[PDB]
Amino acid sequence: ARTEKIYIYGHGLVCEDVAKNMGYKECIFLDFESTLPKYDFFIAIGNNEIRKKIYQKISENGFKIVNLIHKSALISPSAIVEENAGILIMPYVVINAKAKIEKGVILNTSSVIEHECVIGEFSHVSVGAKCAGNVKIGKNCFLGINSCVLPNLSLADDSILGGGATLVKNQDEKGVFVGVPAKRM
Amino acid sequence: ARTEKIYIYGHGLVCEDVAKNMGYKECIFLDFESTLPKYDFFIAIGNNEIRKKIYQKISENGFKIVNLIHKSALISPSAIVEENAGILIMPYVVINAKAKIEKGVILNTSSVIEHECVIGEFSHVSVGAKCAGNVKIGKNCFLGINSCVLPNLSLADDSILGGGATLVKNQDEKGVFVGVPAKRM
Amino acid sequence: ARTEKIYIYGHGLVCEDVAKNMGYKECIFLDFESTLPKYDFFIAIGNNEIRKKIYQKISENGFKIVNLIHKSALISPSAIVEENAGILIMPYVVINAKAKIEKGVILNTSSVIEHECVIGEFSHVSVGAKCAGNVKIGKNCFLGINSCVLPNLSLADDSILGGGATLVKNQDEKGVFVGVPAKRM
Ligand SMILES: O=C(O)c1cc(-c2ccco2)n[nH]1
Ligand SMILES: O=C(O)c1cc(-c2ccco2)n[nH]1
Ligand SMILES: O=C(O)c1cc(-c2ccco2)n[nH]1
Ligand SMILES: O=C(O)c1cc(-c2ccco2)n[nH]1
Ligand SMILES: O=C(O)c1cc(-c2ccco2)n[nH]1
Ligand SMILES: O=C(O)c1cc(-c2ccco2)n[nH]1
Repeated sequence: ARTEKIYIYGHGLVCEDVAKNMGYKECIFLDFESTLPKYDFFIAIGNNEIRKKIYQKISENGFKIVNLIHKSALISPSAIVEENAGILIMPYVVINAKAKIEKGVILNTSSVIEHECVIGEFSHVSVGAKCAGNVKIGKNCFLGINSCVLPNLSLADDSILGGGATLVKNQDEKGVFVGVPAKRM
Repeated sequence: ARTEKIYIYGHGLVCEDVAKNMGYKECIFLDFESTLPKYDFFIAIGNNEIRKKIYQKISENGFKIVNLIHKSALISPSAIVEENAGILIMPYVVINAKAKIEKGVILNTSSVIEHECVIGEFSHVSVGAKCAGNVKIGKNCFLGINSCVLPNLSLADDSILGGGATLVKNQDEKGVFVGVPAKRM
Repeated sequence: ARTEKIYIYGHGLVCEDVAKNMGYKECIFLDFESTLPKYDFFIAIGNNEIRKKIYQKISENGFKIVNLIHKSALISPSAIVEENAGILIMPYVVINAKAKIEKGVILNTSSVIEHECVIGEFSHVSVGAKCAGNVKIGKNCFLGINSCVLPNLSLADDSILGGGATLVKNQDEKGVFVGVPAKRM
């Protein structure tokens, strides 16, 4: 049962707006804490490795690491969002039927996760990024602003998809995949 | 007057979420049916030619083929959405003043149809795709994920616009228009 | 205190839908007016220089030039939207923590303004365009449909970012920056 207050470990303020939107009445920023009263906890760190290590430590200190899910995000009843798993879901995100979102994932504003996708733990899906149906995003991946991945593709663990970039082919090996930069005329 | 149940002919589950969102209480999947009770009917087939042939046959069997329009889609009062025409409108779609959407069209999640557009019958507008003002999309067109068409342009019947692609010029002849694939670095 | 009617100077109809959505009961299109009853006023002109000159003149005739902000736009409590400044905010726009939107700006449908951005006066942010965190958009800029600007960048006054284009580097000089056109295959 969500507490009335939340510990939140730029991004802080943004996670705070999401927490207020959910109906948290007060947010406490942190930057031995096991002696504090056990309010719900959230880790507002954009970086995949720090999010993970802090997640593991806060968990070991006896806190519940909740999910922050903006009220305007739409999640299919048959989708699976791992419960109390530090998952950030921003405004206007849409997650379709039977998709699965794992622990520590960030789904930023307007991203879309089509039917039957799996978004692996601690991945980062940026603003406007889109994953078509049955896409598998490995753990610790980053999908850039306004990027997208075509249907039925897999992106291996620790990969990076650039701003504006469109993934068209399976990748079972780690990699860095770029789009086109705007050009001065 | 919409029935309490709906026949729906991955995509099924997704159309089912849209139907539940509208307030349908039960969805019946189909994959002689004229002897069945006449609930509302919807065709959850992504493919433009099958959607059409099944549409025509179901119509000839005496069913009403309804539109499924998610409650979060925003449609200008002066826009025209052909009534009971098998049109799928997904979450967060925006259709602006005096636009016209014809029979059998799919408007997927977050697509936007600006003022005075015409989206011709059985076309498919994918997730995040955008049509600027006064754009004419012919019948049986496909606009890829995160694509877009600049203002005042026409795309001829049976054309295809790739993922991520930006249409910049009129096309009065059928064609296939591609964007840039992400490149491994 | 907003009046029940509004003067609105394609785009007219669209601004009218936004005004009705806010709860204006009647819109009056204009295309000596100081002798008219002082309803709220809005300038529905897409062009940055005309918007400005008309803004200045209408202001000098004693009208209040209001902001039109669709109810579905989400604005952080710590964001600053200049009050009664002719700012158009369209459906599903998201403006994050501590961002600042200046006078005469257009934020079109689904654009996103991340934390700590500044969007300078009379700029135009098109449908689906996205500005990442701490981005500074100068005055009279235009950001094309589905474009985007990476984090921590500045775009100098009077610049243009094309449809589909992704800005990757600081620009302290005025310029024109293009994306890739779809190519017939
Ligand atoms: O959980 C809800 O409130 C909800 C979810 C949806 C939906 C999710 C995907 C398509 O529609 N529609 N409503
Ligand atoms: O929305 C976000 O978290 C985000 C993603 C990016 C980015 C950097 C390079 C490509 O996209 N910058 N900010
Ligand atoms: O029909 C409605 O409920 C509605 C539609 C809109 C709108 C449509 C386009 C811009 O605003 N705003 N509200
Ligand atoms: O949202 C959809 O229906 C969709 C569109 C696509 C696609 C395939 C190639 C370019 O976009 N894949 N899925
Ligand atoms: O002002 C509101 O009603 C509101 C704003 C937000 C928000 C803004 C950015 C992220 O969440 N969430 N709710
Ligand atoms: O949404 C709008 O106001 C808009 C922007 C554009 C455009 C023209 C070239 C690149 O984007 N066309 N319409």
